[PDB]
Amino acid sequence: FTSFNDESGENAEKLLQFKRWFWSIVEKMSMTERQDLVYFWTSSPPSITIRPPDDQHLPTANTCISRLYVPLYSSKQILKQKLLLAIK
Repeated sequence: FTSFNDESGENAEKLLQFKRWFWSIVEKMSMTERQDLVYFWTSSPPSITIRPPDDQHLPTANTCISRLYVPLYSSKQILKQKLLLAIK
């Protein structure tokens, strides 16, 4: 039920690819990682804004509205790394 807001400036094939990468990573998360993710995103134990690409910046959240911000990373590996690093 999560909606995406495209604020990335990037092309549709890149956006679609990134969306696939993201859900793939979330699918493979452990129960502890998923709990850490939901807490990070929502502050409880709907949407994602995809920002322009920046491989040195971590994902952040506006928890008041349950909005995760994630830069459109250049690889699946970088996405996984920075998402796991952000939520822990």
